[PDB]
Amino acid sequence: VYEGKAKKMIPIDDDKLIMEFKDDATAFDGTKKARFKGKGWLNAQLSVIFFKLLEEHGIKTHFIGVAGGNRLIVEKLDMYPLEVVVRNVVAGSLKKRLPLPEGYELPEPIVELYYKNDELHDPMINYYHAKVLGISLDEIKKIEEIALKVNEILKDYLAKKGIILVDFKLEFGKDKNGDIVLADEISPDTCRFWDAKTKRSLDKDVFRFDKGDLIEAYKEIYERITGEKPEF
Amino acid sequence: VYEGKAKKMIPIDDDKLIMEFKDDATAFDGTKKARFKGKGWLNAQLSVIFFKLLEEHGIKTHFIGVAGGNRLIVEKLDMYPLEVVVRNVVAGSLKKRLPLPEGYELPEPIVELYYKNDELHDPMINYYHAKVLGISLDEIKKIEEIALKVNEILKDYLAKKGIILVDFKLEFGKDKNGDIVLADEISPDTCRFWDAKTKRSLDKDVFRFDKGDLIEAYKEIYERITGEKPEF
Ligand SMILES: Nc1ncnc2c1ncn2[C@@H]1O[C@H](COP(=O)(O)OP(=O)(O)O)[C@@H](O)[C@H]1O
Ligand SMILES: Nc1ncnc2c1ncn2[C@@H]1O[C@H](COP(=O)(O)OP(=O)(O)O)[C@@H](O)[C@H]1O
Ligand SMILES: [Mg+2]
Ligand SMILES: [Mg+2]
Repeated sequence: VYEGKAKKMIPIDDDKLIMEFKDDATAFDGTKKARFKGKGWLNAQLSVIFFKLLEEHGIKTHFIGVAGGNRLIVEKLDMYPLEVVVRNVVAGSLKKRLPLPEGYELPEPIVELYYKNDELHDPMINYYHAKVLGISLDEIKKIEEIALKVNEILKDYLAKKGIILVDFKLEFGKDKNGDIVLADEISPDTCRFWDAKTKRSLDKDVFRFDKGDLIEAYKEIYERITGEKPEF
Repeated sequence: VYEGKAKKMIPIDDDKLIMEFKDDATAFDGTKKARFKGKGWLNAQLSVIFFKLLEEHGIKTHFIGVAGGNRLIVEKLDMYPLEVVVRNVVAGSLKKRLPLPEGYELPEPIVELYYKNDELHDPMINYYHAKVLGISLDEIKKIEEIALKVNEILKDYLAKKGIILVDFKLEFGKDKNGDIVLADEISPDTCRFWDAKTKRSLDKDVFRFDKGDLIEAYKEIYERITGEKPEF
């Protein structure tokens, strides 16, 4: 059993594991910490909806099934040590890299690669760093191609629900066939979602910058997407 | 007349300018400052030697000629807002991006792109940031191809002189034909040079980290390269 900041990973056999979503939330390299009753449930359910949508569009994900509420069954993968960030609208750390205001609409998507490494606080890397880390150029290109395809599908789907997909973080791993498979989660923890009309955050930024009620914000996302009220 | 931290750029006509190398040295985003009599002369002379070597190998540079001691005549270019860093051996900021020790020999060269921007303290960017900045993918690829070719020529030439080319920073601009031209300088200010036998720094790191006599170090480079003693 691996216990992370947001989730628990419980081995089943050699082929699969249980991904359990906790109520814990962290920010700022994990220096800001809180708990939000029902957060795990919402993130689990939204991950499921997103993975299923993406699977219908021919994206290979680790999603296998549900294991009752806060737990997903997922394929075990040899993980790439990357966080792959896709950005449509300027926000967060991008403001420190390009002299563009928050809300600036990008002419095309930006993909950023981050090296998952706590010693180094997850630095941004490029393709040459990735190669030194054992990730070939073809693997990187395949990964960015998938991320960009995921972007189009999620942003289209969300725009039709009055939600702007500002940016989001993905993780990937390799399966036993050597195929690149989308992993981890897709939730208001790992994406920026803005209301189309008011431009307000319906995501982890509410917690990051004390913008109000996180659970309310995560509920509103769930309701706008499912059309139903959360049961917890 | 543009006065920078290390050099002066003096317009001649519309086609060319004077690049004058000053004795000033800065480090740590320009927060550490000193002057070293003769530094401008050494950097000017070594730039000339490097530009001429590179021109012989068919690298297009801005070098036109000499204008007496500390001044080079150079082609005026529409500069890319980039610093292009090529790395052969782990040193400097690379230690904070990859968990590798100083002196680690890289399996192949790393190219890093930095956005020249004082507001943002020159952040690292990738190809997607560059595109948003108006630099096309083909331009970036051409730039990295040149940097990597420059790397091979300088490292070979220096190894035959008992000097390890650890890493170095280049800058580029476009000429009136739309060609990508190597610009700025190539000196112990803009490269890491290590003695092959002892691994000691013969470059700006001497000043950066108070490792001894900078002018001596820059002189030793000049002598190992030219085979003559500096005249100043
Ligand atoms: N299909 C998968 N196979 C193996 N590991 C995975 C898979 N999906 C996600 N992971 C990893 O499981 C962990 C999930 O826990 P989490 O709390 O989100 O991360 P962290 O512990 O880094 O904060 C992460 O290390 C993530 O990279
Ligand atoms: N051929 C060229 N044409 C136009 N500008 C150049 C050329 N070569 C170098 N430059 C620019 O001239 C300036 C040289 O001064 P320097 O002191 O080294 O830079 P800075 O002022 O940024 O510290 C830099 O801004 C550099 O980008
Ligand atoms: Mg995580
Ligand atoms: Mg400069």
